[PDB]
Amino acid sequence: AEIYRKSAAETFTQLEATEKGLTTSEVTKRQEKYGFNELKNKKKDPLWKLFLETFKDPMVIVLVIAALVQLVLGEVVESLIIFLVLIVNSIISVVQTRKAESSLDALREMSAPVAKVIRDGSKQSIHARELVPGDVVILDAGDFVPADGRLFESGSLKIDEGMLTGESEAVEKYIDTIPDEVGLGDRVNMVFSGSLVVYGRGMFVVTGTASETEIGKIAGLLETAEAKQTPLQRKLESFSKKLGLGILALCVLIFAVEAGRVLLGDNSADMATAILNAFMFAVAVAVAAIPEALSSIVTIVLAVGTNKMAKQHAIIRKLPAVETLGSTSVICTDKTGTLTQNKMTVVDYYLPDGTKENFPESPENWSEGERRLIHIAVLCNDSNINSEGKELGDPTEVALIAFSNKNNQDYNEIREKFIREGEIPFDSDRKLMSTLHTFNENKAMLTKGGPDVMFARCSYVFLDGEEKPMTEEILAKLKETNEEFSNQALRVLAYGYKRMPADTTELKLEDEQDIVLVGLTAMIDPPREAVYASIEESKKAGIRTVMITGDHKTTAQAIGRDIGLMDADDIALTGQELDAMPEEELDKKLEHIAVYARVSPENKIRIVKAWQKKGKITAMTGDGVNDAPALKQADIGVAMGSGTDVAKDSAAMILTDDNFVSIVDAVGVGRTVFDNIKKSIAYLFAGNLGAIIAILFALVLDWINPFTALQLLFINLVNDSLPAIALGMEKAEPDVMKRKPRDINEGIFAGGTMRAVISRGVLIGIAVIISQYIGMQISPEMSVAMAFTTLILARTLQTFAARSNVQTAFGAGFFSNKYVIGAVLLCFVLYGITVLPGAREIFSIPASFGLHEWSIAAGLALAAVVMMEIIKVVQNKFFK
Ligand SMILES: [Ca+2]
Ligand SMILES: [Mg+2]
Repeated sequence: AEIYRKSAAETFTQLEATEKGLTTSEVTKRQEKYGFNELKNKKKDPLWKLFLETFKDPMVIVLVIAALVQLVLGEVVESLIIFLVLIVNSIISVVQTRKAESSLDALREMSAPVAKVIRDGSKQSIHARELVPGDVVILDAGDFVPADGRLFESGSLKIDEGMLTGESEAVEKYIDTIPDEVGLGDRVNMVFSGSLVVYGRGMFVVTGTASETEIGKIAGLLETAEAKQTPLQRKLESFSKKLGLGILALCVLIFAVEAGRVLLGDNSADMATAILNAFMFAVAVAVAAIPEALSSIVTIVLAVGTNKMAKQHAIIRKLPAVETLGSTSVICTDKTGTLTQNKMTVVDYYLPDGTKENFPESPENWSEGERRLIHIAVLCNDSNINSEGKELGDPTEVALIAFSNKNNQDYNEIREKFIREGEIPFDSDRKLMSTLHTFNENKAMLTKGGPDVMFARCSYVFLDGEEKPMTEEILAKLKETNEEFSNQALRVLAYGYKRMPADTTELKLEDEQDIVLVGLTAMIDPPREAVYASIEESKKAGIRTVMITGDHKTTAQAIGRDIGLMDADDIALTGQELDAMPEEELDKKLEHIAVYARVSPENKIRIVKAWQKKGKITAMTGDGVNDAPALKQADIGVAMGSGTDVAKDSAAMILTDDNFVSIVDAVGVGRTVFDNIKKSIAYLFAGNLGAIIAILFALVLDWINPFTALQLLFINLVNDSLPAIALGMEKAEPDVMKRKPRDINEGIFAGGTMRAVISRGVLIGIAVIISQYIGMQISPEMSVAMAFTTLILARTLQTFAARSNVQTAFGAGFFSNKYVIGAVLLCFVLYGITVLPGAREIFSIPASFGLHEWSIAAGLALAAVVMMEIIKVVQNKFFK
C-alpha cells in the first residue's frame, strides 16, 4: 500500500534506515518506541471441582433445604434422596464434560518464527520478535517472510502469497515502482508477513514491524472481539417455571380439605400442621415437574457429539456449540487451501498429437513422445522427494515428480541415469531453464518454460520425427490448446527437446534456437477428492453452499464446474460488484450466485452478514488470515487443519487430518444431538405431565390423593435422571440426512414433539387413574401404593419407543442401545428391590406374594404402552 508507489529508496526515507547494517544506535532504542514484532500477546481449565460451574443454572438446591425442616424429629423419616440424586447428576455431567480428553493441540500449534538477519554488520539468526523497522534480512526456501517490507534484491523470486490473500499460484517478486495498482497484494510485489517463499534468493528492507502489518491489520478486524450466544440458548424452562410455579399456587388449594381452606367445621380448629405435609407434597410435586436434569442433559449429549468428532480427526473446541453444524443451511467455503490441496499437481498432459488422455502407467504401453516429455519433466527440476516426501523446491517441479509417480517410474532413476552436463538456472527476466542430458549416449538439450515464450521459439516439433511446424495448423493448435487450457485456468507449461551435436561445451545464454517442441503439460491446483461426495451429500441434504475466494475469476469458474456448484450458465461474481448496488439488492442476488472471486477479507464479512441477516444459519470454512473475520461473524466457524494459527484460534472447529467429509459427519452428529436433546426432554416432560393429571383428576372428584411424598422423590430419582440420559445416546436415526435443516423460527414446541407428548401424557394419566380407582378397594397402602407402581412401570417402559420416533420399539427396536437397556434394567431392579425389600414396604404389608392384582396393575401399565404402540402405528399409517 503506497509503499509500492514510491521506489525502494523513497520508502525508507520516512522509516529511519540505510537499508543495510542498522547498528544498535537506533535498533536498541527505536524498536521499543516502535513496539515489538509479535502480536501474540493478545487473545492468549481451572476445574477445582467444576461442579460449582454446573451449580449456576436454575436449580432445586435451595428448594431441597426446605425438606430438612419437615424431615427432622424422625431418624428413619429423614429423606436425603432428593439431595443426593442431583449431586450424582452433576458427577456424571462433569466427568462427561471432561470426556477423558481435553481440547488438545493447544501445545501443538507453536509458531516460533526465526529470521536470518544482519545485525551490526554480522550474520546471525535473530528471533522474529526482534526485527526492527528498516532492517535488512535475507530470505531462502527454508523459512517464511517474518515481517512486511519492501524488496531490494530481486531475482528468481516468488512467494506463496495465497495464504493471506488467496492466489493458489505463487506470485513473482521483482523490483518495480508501478504506483497505479490497487493494493490487495496480487501485483504489489511487496513481501507480506507470514507468507512462505517458494525458492530463490530474497533480501528486503523491513518496513512494518507492528500490528500495522497486513497480517496484523487482519487481526484488527479480529480485534472487534465479537462474542454472542448459541441459537439454542432460548430457554423454554423460563416458561416452565411459570407453569411450575402456577401449579404450586394451585397446590396450596389442592389440600383444600384442611381447616384453613375447607371453611368447614367437624375438624380440628387448628390447621393441624397438614400445611407442612401439603407443602412437602407441593415441593415434591414441583421437583417432579421441574426438568432439573434437562440442563445436565444438554452437557452430556453435546460432549459425546464432540467425542465422536474426536475419532474422525475433527477435534473441536467451544463445546456448547456442536449442533450448530447440524442446524446450518448455508455453508461459506474458501477455494484456496480449503477445497484445493494447496499443492499444485499436473492434471492434463497435451502433446501435438496427444493421442492418450490418461498417461499410461507402464512405459511399455506408453506413447512415442511420452518418454521425452517425462525425461525433460524429471531432469529439468530443482526439487527432490526425500525418504519422507518433503517436496523441497518450487511446487511446479513437485507436480512433475507427482506426474512421475503416476507412471510408477520414480524420477530418481532418470535423474540418476543422467545426472547433469551443465545447465542455465531459471531467471525471472528470461522465463526459461535448460538442462543438458544424454539420450542413447548422445548429448541432448532439454528446455522448459512458459507456453507463449516457447511458441515464439517452437522452431521444431517432434513426436515421430523432428520437423518444422510450418507456423500453421500446428502452432495454431498450440495457440488453441493454450487458449482452452487458459479457459480451464491451467498454468500450462511447454517442454522442448533440442539435438545438441556431439560433444557439448557450457550452454550459453542463447542455445534455445531451433528447439524442438515436445508437448504441453497443464497443471492446476485440484480440489480434494473428499469434496465431491461432500457436495452430493450436502446437495441432497438441503444445505446450500457458496464458495468465496480472493483468487482470480478464471480459476473460480474452473472449480465448481468440477464440483457441480457452478450453474455453468452465468459468469462468476467479483467483489467490486457488491459495492455497485445497495445491500438489499445484494440479498436479492445473494441466492442466485454461488461463486465469488477477488474479494477482500472485509468483502467476506458483508456476504456472511447477509446470509445471517436472511435468517439462515451460516458456517465459514477456510485457511489463512483471509478468513478470520468471516469465521467469527458466522455463528459457527470451521478452521482447516493446515491453516494459519490465526484461523485455527479464531474458528471453533479443527480438522487435523484436513479431511472434508468430517463436515458432513459433523452435520450428522449435530442433527442427532438436536434430536436426542429434543427427545430426551420429551420423555421426561410427557411422563411428568402424566403425574400432574393424576393429581388433577383427584381434585375434581376429591379422590384420595393418589401419591405419597417419599415416592415422588423416588420416581424422580429413577425416571428423571437415568432414563433421560440414556435416551440422549439414541442410535443414528434412519436417514438423519435427507431432511432439510431445522427451521430456526420453530422451537422445541414443533409439531413432532407437542403433538406426541400431549398424547403421551394423557395415556399416562388414564393408566395411573385406573390404578387409583382399582386401588379404591382399600384406601391405605392399596389405593395409594397401587398407583405408584403403575406409574413407575408405565413411565420406565414407554421409553421403548421414546428411543426413536421412526423405528418401532420392536419392529425396528432391539437392544441396540446398551445404555437404555442398562438404565431400564437398573431402574427396574431398583424398584423391584424397593417393592419387596422386606425392610420398607411402601406397598401394602403383604408384598411379593399378594401379587394376584399386581399383575393387572402391571398389565395396565403395559396396556398404555401397547396403546402407545398404536400411536407408532398411527405415525406409520395414513391417518396422520
Ligand atoms: Ca422433575
Ligand atoms: Mg484459502
